[PDB]
Amino acid sequence: MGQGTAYAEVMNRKVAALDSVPPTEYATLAADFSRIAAVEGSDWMAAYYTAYCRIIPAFGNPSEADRLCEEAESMLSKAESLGGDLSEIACLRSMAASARLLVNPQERWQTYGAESSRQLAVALEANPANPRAYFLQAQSLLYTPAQFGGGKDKALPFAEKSVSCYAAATVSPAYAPHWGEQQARQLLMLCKAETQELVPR
Repeated sequence: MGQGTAYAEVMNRKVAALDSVPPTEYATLAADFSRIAAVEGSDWMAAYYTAYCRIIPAFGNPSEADRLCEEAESMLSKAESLGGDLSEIACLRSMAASARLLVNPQERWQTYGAESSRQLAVALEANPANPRAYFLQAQSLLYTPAQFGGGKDKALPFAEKSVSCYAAATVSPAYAPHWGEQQARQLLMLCKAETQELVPR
């Protein structure tokens, strides 16, 4: 159709659809991102979305979540090899550990949760202002038993960080990840819990 297809143009259309389309069809789009990555003129961004697309439905697919994470994780590693943002891929990386965990979350959570936390620590280290890194930590603290020092209260400042960051940030160039923005805002409300606040009169 178009005379030429730019890398940014191709991803921009795919990302826009990716946001709107159900996570079920993510597998379909993931293949396209992989196809884009196969192209020599591709960035770590292609690898990022390839892993992302596979990882998101993984949470809803305990049947082979661990196995499907292998390709996504490898793709994340490829992005790392290219020289892409460590924090962003680390965020996906931790989710991959979490997704495979859901198969035995009451059993192996001790190990995978720790692995995810380590990966998240990497995300915070790589980008200390990363909204997604704080978001993932916020829920991690939420799901962390009190004996490990977790709790909703711990998650509160992290929820604030992610939300504050989105407000002060922009999504550029265009096909940059739009996900996590809505969730972080909701997460803070969830983190507070109750939220009766009778308001002034």
